[PDB]
Amino acid sequence: KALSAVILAAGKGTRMYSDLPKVLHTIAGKPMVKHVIDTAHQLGSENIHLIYGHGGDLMRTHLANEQVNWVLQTEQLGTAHAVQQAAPFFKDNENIVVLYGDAPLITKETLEKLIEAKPENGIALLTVNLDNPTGYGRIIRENGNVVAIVEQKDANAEQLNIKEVNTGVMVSDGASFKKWLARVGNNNAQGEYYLTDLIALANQDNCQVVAVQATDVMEVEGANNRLQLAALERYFQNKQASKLLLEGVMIYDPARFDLRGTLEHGKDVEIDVNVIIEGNVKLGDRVKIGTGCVLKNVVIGNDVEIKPYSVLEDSIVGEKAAIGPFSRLRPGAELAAETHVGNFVEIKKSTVGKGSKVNHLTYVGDSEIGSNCNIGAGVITCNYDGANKFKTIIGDDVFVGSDTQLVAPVKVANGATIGAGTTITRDVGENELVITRVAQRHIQGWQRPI
Amino acid sequence: KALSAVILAAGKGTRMYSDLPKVLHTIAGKPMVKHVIDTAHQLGSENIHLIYGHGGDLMRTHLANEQVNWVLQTEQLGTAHAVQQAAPFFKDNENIVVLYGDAPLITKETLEKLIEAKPENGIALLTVNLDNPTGYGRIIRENGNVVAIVEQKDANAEQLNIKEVNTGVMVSDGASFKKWLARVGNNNAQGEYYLTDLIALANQDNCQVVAVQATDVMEVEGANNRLQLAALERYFQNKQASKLLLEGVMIYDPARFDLRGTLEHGKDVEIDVNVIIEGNVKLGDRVKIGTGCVLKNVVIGNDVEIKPYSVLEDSIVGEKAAIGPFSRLRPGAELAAETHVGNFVEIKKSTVGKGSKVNHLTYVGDSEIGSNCNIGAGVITCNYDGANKFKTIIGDDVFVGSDTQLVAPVKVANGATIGAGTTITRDVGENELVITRVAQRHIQGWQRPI
Amino acid sequence: KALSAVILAAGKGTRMYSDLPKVLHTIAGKPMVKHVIDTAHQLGSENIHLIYGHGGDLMRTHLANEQVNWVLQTEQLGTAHAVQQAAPFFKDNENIVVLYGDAPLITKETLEKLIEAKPENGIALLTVNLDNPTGYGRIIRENGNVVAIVEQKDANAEQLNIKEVNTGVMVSDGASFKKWLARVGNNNAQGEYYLTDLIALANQDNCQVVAVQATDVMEVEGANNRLQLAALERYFQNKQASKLLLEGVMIYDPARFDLRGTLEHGKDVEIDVNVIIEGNVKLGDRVKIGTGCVLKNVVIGNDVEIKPYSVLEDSIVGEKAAIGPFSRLRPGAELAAETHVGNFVEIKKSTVGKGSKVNHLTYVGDSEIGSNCNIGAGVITCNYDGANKFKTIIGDDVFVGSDTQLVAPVKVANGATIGAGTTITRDVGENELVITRVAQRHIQGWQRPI
Ligand SMILES: O=c1ccn([C@@H]2O[C@H](COP(=O)(O)OP(=O)(O)O)[C@@H](O)[C@H]2O)c(=O)[nH]1
Ligand SMILES: O=c1ccn([C@@H]2O[C@H](COP(=O)(O)OP(=O)(O)O)[C@@H](O)[C@H]2O)c(=O)[nH]1
Ligand SMILES: O=c1ccn([C@@H]2O[C@H](COP(=O)(O)OP(=O)(O)O)[C@@H](O)[C@H]2O)c(=O)[nH]1
Repeated sequence: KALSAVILAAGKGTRMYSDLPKVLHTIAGKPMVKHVIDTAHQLGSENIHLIYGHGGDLMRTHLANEQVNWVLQTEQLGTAHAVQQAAPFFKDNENIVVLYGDAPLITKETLEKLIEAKPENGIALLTVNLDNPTGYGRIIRENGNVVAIVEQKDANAEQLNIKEVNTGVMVSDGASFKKWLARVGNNNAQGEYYLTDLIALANQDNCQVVAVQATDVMEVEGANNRLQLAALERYFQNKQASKLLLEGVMIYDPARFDLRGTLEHGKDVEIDVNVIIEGNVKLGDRVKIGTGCVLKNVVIGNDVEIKPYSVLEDSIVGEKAAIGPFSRLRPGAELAAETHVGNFVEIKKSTVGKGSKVNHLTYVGDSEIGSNCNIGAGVITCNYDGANKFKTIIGDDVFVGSDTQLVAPVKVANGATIGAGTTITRDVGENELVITRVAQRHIQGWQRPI
Repeated sequence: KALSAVILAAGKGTRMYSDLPKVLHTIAGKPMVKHVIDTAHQLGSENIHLIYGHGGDLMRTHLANEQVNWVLQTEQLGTAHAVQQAAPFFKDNENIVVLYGDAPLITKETLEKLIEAKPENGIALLTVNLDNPTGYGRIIRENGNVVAIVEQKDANAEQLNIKEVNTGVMVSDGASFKKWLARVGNNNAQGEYYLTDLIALANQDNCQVVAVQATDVMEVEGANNRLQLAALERYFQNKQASKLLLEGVMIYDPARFDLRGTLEHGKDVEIDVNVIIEGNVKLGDRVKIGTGCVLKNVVIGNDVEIKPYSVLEDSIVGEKAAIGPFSRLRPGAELAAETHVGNFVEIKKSTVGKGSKVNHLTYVGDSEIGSNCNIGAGVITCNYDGANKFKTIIGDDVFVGSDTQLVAPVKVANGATIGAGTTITRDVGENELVITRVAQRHIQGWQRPI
Repeated sequence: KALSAVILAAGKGTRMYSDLPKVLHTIAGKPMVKHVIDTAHQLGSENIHLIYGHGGDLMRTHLANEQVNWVLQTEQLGTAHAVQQAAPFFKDNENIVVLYGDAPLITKETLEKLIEAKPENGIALLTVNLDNPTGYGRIIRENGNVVAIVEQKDANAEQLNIKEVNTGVMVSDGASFKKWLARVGNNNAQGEYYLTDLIALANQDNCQVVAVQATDVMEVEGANNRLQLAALERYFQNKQASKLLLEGVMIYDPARFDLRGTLEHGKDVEIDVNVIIEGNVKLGDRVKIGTGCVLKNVVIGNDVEIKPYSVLEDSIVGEKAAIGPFSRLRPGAELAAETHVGNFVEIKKSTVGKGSKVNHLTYVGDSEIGSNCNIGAGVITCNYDGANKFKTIIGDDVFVGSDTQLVAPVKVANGATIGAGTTITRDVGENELVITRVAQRHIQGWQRPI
């Protein structure tokens, strides 16, 4: 049958000591709640009801494009109250899964098992075994079913030794949820309406609740502060690196690797220590990435080596190119096949054609550079002091001597040669040689201050 | 009552294989013994008696400014002999705490508990529970008190199973110390005067010794070699990162973060992987620090982003500034609000005014730069071949074209404009435009070597 | 007696998802099989028989210089079949040790113990204790000897609780190997000839097999995929760092240190976090290496500091030199004593004499620079657009002003002085001063676009 999710995300997250609400803090570059939304979506959820409250405006700006129903909870009166806000929208004969915006590691696989174990008119409850279950509600199994969740303070001596514990995530049909939610009270020490009580209420109705154990404890772990969040971060990154290693990516140290988005890869890819991969990154076969590199939203072709401490963003690099070390590719950098970019070089919004080299101490911006060019050390494309930023066009087989200033807008045609120390403001024609006539003063017998 | 400390710090530290004495090796940028001195001071110690010996001159030069009594021990005849060197200076009615210069992680909190548990005319002894207590003296409790410390070789079968062990740190009043120290002998396999024997001597006098367990084993851990020291280092750094995360600093990976000094922070600060913080550093609200950055003795204002692989020392950065990546701020760099410093830029002992930008391949040194200036790529402030290093003064709203050499001493007044490839040796007046007249030779039909 | 080894290295390594065969994947920069070959050699092996098959051509190109007998196995019919390929070459009265090319961490020390425990006409079998020995063959000891290796599916209830397990590495004399190998069959579920069966066959012959336990479990660990290989990598690096720390090298974080070759060191060497050491590296006394540095095939003299994010390859640095941060030394960089190389500087195949400084934004290539020179910011050695790359020679006590282009081939004699913004194409004589005569246009009353 159909499925919809409810995600609880209204918390202030006081112990984060932040102006952001609790669930907006990121894991692997994405808000915690966004992980849960994505998981709900790939689970097959028709509707996703987002219970929000604190930091309302920030939730809306940061998650403006998410396909969710925005259910604003004016008061935090408990998890049952929270879910009941969305209940008017539950279809009677759809399954409903309840998830927490601050527990982002929960997997689609675990949740499929939960949904599959839900008996008709009943509940599937996700549990977890802890080594020290102190403070948490114990699962009481009478036969194969859950008959009670006994809280720490109520449990007897032998019930305290039970390791199986309630996570609060559960699945039931929409009609059941509407019926049971209306029956939960707040007669307890905290004065709150607990979703937990649905288990007692189901048992009162002679309905079954089946437990499904989570495989990984970390899956159901929430974050109430930044220390806990950093532990979730490390577990997530290590799991991402492990999956890539098992797919054939050589990661020299998985504890020193960060993926903050998606990585598509060929075979025999090598990624050295302390690399960060952000946004959508695609690497072809036998790409090698040296230590300290940062790649954000790039496509890298087969057989390219990126040497240490290169930073690349929104760029494309063709096959057999060599980049780094200490290279910077800014947005719109498009490097063709067999190009060379070297140390202390910055390339911004420019195309560089096949075989061309830019190997030292150079800024190229808003330029088209053709094939088999040689851009010398210390070359700079610049503009006049004016308004907008104009383009430099360099054809094929051009030599640009070191320390040349190319003053946009300007064109240098095929086969041109420019001498070192030149200032180019006028168009250079095909096979034109431009050299600077320097005037120098030579003084003989000049003794330096020892 | 009053308190003074004794710190044992005379050891050669042979297994460090160093020209330094044992306690001078650093943890988090500070000598091990300096940690212990600081802890003693914040505990409220009136006097700190530093027992030193090996590497005497180095101890004095490296710790010249420490408020301690320098007690030179000519021979290392045991811990009791060491403490007795300082005993002539103990006030009869002050408490005395004994600490070890090579066990730097001991906390003020643990030591306050120790002092508080000391019975009158007695001793409080700090103990620790080990899982494998082999080699260490076992604590024998008769009722609530310690009646013996039984060494490995003397213990019977059941005493070997005792996990509680002697750390050697203790507190007693000064008169007791003077009396008992004079009674310790050296009749043992090692021929040494052990401070350990004070426990037996106290029990002989019908005086109480109360045990206080250390909460963390690592607290009382010493370092006899650099492997052990590296473990202390990692435990200290992880504990520092944990405290910051709990205060609301987002540290992406606490295992890849190093603090070597003090950090003051606002809210919503983000610190990426592999950052090093040294000396005294202050970060305002929502400062973001990219991967690989090194910050030593800097003040960073609200809302600044420091992009990857930036190194900053002895510098100030105003609010909403953007630094990096690959930027270098050397001592005396003062950047106003809303400034921009970019890749492969070095700024040394210079002020840069509000809104000004220095975005590529530039050295600025000994300069004052005003507000809303545009310093082009490849700009260099330099000096004549002479003696001292003179100043470059640039006013407000100045444009300095790329690859311009500013030759100090020189002034460029408000609103001036300098063209690319210029050499500035003479003062530039207000609203003055300076452009270089290049002479170029153009040769048509120059065929390049294919 | 004499010894020879057999190394099994024919596997395809399917779960690596690589075009390389299994044993060519690297640990610490060296193929797994190369580790095992080296260990065999230092064990004293006269012959090393390398059983190879898959990726045959790649094995030959990558290991062309290894002193091994190349034994090509056309079909993988089991470990006994593999070893029997080399058996015609076993000397009757030499010991033979069998090792696996995909288990590279096995030590010479463990293997010496194995060889020493081998009884005459018998076998020494290397075993290991696992906490979960499921799937592995259990060692059955009758008295002091091994009488059977019982596989998972054959073991009874109490045999399943045995933790001691078969590793497959063993030692026997050559005649025994020839005799027993010819008797192993393939009547089992997998239809393979197992080397394991030698233990049964020895017991049939009334020959002794003695077990030798491995001290470290990781020693005998193989890698079937890149996740397992990364774990071997981390264990190896941590063990290398631990050995160096125990020798007196201060490594701030051994979990953030990589050695990929050999390191020779003096005393009081300090290596900060995230350093990579490759090839053969030699560091003198009190060398300090800042964070992020990469050193490949370099010799560093006493008392040099290398500041953060410096990359050095195939270079020599004399004593008291200061390098970095952000410095690049390319192959053939030879820096004398007391030199200074600064940020965003690249030095390639050049000698730089004592006291000379190159501190910013500079490329020096194919040059000889004398002693006490001052190479200014923005200096570049370049060539004409021609064929090969010519040399720049700079004598002693030369001042080269900032942004000077040195156009090879060219010589600058002792004591010369070159002004900023100069283009040098002609030889400069001793004590010659060369300054550029600029022509500038000054326009007063030029108002900038606000
Ligand atoms: O009325 C509520 C109660 C809770 N929550 C959120 O649901 C999650 C778990 O609720 P619980 O009371 O079981 O744990 P706590 O919030 O006390 O840590 C937290 O992120 C809460 O902020 C909510 O959105 N509305
Ligand atoms: O006469 C002494 C004996 C010891 N110590 C120092 O006190 C610490 C602990 O002394 P112990 O004999 O219990 O351990 P060991 O020095 O044998 O490791 C070490 O740093 C010693 O160098 C000292 O300064 N003077
Ligand atoms: O006929 C063979 C059988 C195995 N091996 C290699 O020897 C090692 C261990 O052999 P085993 O069958 O015990 O483990 P598996 O290869 O099944 O992981 C592996 O690297 C194999 O590729 C080999 O070279 N020839």
